[PDB]
Amino acid sequence: GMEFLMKISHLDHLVLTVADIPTTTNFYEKVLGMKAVSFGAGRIALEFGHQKINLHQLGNEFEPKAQNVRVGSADLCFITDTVLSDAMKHVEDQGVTIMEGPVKRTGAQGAITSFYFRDPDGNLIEVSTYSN
Amino acid sequence: FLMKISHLDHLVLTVADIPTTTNFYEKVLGMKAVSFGAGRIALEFGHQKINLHQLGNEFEPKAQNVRVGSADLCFITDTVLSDAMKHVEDQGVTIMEGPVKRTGAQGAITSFYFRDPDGNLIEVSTYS
Ligand SMILES: [Ca+2]
Ligand SMILES: [Ca+2]
Repeated sequence: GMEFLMKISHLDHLVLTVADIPTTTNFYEKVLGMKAVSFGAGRIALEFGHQKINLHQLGNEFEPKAQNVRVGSADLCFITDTVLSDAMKHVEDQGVTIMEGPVKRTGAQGAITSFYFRDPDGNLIEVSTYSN
Repeated sequence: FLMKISHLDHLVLTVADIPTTTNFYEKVLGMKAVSFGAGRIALEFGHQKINLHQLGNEFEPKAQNVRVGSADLCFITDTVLSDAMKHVEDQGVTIMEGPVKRTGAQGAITSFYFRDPDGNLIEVSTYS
């Protein structure tokens, strides 16, 4: 053909490299209500909606991988359909410190309201809604 | 109360050079670079985006250990994979392997792999 238009639909998954898989899995299940799943040859992922995060253990990663794997190097913003104030209470109840929020920020689709906190490796997590 | 996440809205990539990165994702992955906020830059696709930070620039808050080349991303395309692979190859980007059978969030996928300018690993895939 001629003039093919390259187009991406969405991000299906990403790989986080973490200090300790069991710590990370427990954290995301309890704090973000994600589902830990086992797939392939004893691999672990966390499901949210219809996408997922694959976990690699630092020092035991699979190839190929990021050129420079690094714990605590991710900065992710997730949309929740729950009432944000209830989500924030839920996160705090799990013994997590809210760094900042609720505050107006920018999302892919326009204005969002967000709050922020750290995961066990120091990854920055932003939980957000498009709801007023 | 039942905590639950719908989807990922965006993530921040820390890169050596924003202009190099922009040119790559626009040409190779057909993304649109847009400005927002106070001189911030993002790459748009579907209903998501990737925010760019240049290593060394002051920003807060951010990842505890920002690192260029530390991301490992799988994108779905609705194009025929062989067309997408020809496109990428034609932009002068080395294909590492593909097409190969892999696992996506919602079942089996077919993929190919390459790296971006900083070494981030990029998997482009289809469910078809
Ligand atoms: Ca953000
Ligand atoms: Ca993958």
